[PDB]
Amino acid sequence: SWRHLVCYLCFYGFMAQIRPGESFITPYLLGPDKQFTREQVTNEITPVLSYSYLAVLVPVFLLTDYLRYTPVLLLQGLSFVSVWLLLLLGHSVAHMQLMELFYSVTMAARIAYSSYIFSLVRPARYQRVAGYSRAAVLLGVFTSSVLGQLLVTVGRVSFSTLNYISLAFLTFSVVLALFLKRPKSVLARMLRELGDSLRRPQLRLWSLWWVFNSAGYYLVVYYVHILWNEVRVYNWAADAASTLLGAITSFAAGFVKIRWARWSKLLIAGVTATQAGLVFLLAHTRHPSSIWLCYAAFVLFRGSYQFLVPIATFQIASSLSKELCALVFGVNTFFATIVKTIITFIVSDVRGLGLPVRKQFQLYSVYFLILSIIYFLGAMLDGLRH
Ligand SMILES: CN(Cc1cnc2nc(N)nc(N)c2n1)c1ccc(C(=O)N[C@@H](CCC(=O)O)C(=O)O)cc1
Repeated sequence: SWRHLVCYLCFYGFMAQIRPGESFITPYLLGPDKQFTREQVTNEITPVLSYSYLAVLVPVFLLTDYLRYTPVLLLQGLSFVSVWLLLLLGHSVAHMQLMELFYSVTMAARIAYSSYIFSLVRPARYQRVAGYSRAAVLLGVFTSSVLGQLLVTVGRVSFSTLNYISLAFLTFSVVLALFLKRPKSVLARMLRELGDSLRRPQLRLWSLWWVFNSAGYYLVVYYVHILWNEVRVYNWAADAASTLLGAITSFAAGFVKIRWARWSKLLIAGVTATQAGLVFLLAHTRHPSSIWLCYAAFVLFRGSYQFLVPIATFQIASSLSKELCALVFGVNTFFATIVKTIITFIVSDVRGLGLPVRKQFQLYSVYFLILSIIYFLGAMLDGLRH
């Protein structure tokens, strides 16, 4: 385990996210292999995934820490394999509903890897291993996107062949996850430990940052895709560049050392203000010069969030007394997706404050603005008390 414990963990994190046929699921559904109407792929496939992400997250984060994270990784891998198998068969609508349910299972179990890395190493190099793991995962996502687009656009393969390749890669990822090691009123004690951990000043700040900034980033990304498709070839290039910059920034965050608990609220406020500025710049671009300045901006935005994705996790592991690193990650992810759903309902739904995409992004930038003057006014409040 001297050389094949963190290196192997990063390698598995890289290989588990290689699904070259991931981003091409919708065209495959709408393609000639499966005769699906535009209306169904969007009204019977996306809502089920959206709801099941909320539904299946709770059991996953409740049981991942007791299961010691190897069974949850195996479940995520087998669920990815079942997703692609169901994609290959795809007999009817219910098959694809089950596929989306399993995909939501995978997205819910994504937290098990981020807890496994911390439960696998001594509580001294949490930050370095967090940076390594996030760099590996984001590099895997970037490689998956680039491989899919290279095979489809500059290569010559069908969607079925791409899905076969993705299924083979997912089988290999399951094989890799098999060899991973397993670290060596229960609910009442669980919640008591969660509350006592939340009483700490370092877990609480980064948990709030997760719940809010992660929700903001997810909203911004999920609607940046739609905004770019609204106002084609370079879209995947921008996505891959953003993911690669995210991997680089996660590596840098793993390798950065600053005196935390003092320059931590200030760092969060600065990063959130930078992200707010980037989103404001992204929204305020209607001139023809909207293929260089905005794309890159979004890239930076993604990287910015990733620059705080391995630190926050690390700052949750360094401030946890029990083996509840998975519980806090799961609760934070669940609350972040709850906040994202609430924001979507309040800004995107017609019944609520229904606004178009432009004003939607004007709201998201302002949402980050309220999220960058709260942490700004949190680094001087505690400074005053000193
Ligand atoms: C939503 N989606 C891909 C996706 C695309 N089209 C689809 N189309 C259909 N019909 N169904 C789907 N389930 C579907 N899924 C996703 C979701 C999350 C990440 C993801 O992994 N996101 C993190 C990366 C970190 C990680 O790997 O967990 C991020 O920074 O955005 C990638 C693609």
